[PDB]
Amino acid sequence: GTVTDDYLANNVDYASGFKGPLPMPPSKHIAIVACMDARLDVYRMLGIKEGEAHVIRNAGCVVTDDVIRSLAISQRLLGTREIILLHHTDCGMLTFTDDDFKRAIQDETGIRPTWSPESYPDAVEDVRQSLRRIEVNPFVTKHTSLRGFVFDVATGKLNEVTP
Amino acid sequence: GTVTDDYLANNVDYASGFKGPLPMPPSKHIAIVACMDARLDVYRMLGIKEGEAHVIRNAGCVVTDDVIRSLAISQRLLGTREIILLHHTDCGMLTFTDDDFKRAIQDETGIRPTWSPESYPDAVEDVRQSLRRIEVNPFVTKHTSLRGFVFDVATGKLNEVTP
Ligand SMILES: [Cl-]
Ligand SMILES: [Zn+2]
Repeated sequence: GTVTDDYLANNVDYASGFKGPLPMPPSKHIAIVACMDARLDVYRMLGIKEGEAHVIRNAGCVVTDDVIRSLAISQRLLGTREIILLHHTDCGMLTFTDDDFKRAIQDETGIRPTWSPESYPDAVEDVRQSLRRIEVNPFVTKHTSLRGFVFDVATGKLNEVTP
Repeated sequence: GTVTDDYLANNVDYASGFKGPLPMPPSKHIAIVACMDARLDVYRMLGIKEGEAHVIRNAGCVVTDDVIRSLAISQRLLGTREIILLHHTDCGMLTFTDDDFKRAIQDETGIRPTWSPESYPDAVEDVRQSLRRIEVNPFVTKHTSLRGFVFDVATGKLNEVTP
């Protein structure tokens, strides 16, 4: 069997004790943007319960156009008004560079991706940068709170970053 | 205070129980592509433990270039070889079409987004189209298992989708 079979079996247990359905709009009107990193259980990290929060995740917790899209939909159609950005210490994007990453891919495949791999060398700096990307975007404006943090993978603590 | 404030207070208790750091690569070598939807606790849904899985989430669980980027990074740099794709019953991605959404935005802001909103009419059929995007993408080739599921917000059950 595979891990997917394993996780599917776990879903049976989850299903048996499931309470639902809940309304679609986030009850706590908040959106989290975070990293796909395996060590971030975003829900337990923030004490989130089902139905409270949108959670968006990608490699590097990068504010791409997909995140902008997802946030726009979140705010305009589902009434979220707060945004938490999560980066973290020891994160994957610190270990590599775009130019090297695309070069390796072109070696194997013969082509370079059209998209940017969006690596960055410093978590704290990039939270600031990430905050600036949301601030300057004309479609994500319905928030009354926008704050960014670095999750410490060694201690579990969230440390705020000043824009 | 704000919801963000309450969530930070939750993190204090989280960090109290925290055990780390864990190694960066996912210990189960699997990536989950899921939805930001507030009713999906992806970790609990699949019995996921910290350090085991990459979890990617956006609006509508769409395989955008950002998801391909994140999968490519996940596979090439951090060794994942299984992919689980999730959609969900009762999509808010049904309630709107792209063109309508974009028009509303342009009416409000004067500006039309460059990005596709990526709405779809049917979750099940779009799981099939999602699976197809990954399979024919040249940058996400390393997986040995690629499977898609619709998550029922009323029962908590995953229903696999076949191509
Ligand atoms: Cl999550
Ligand atoms: Zn990371």
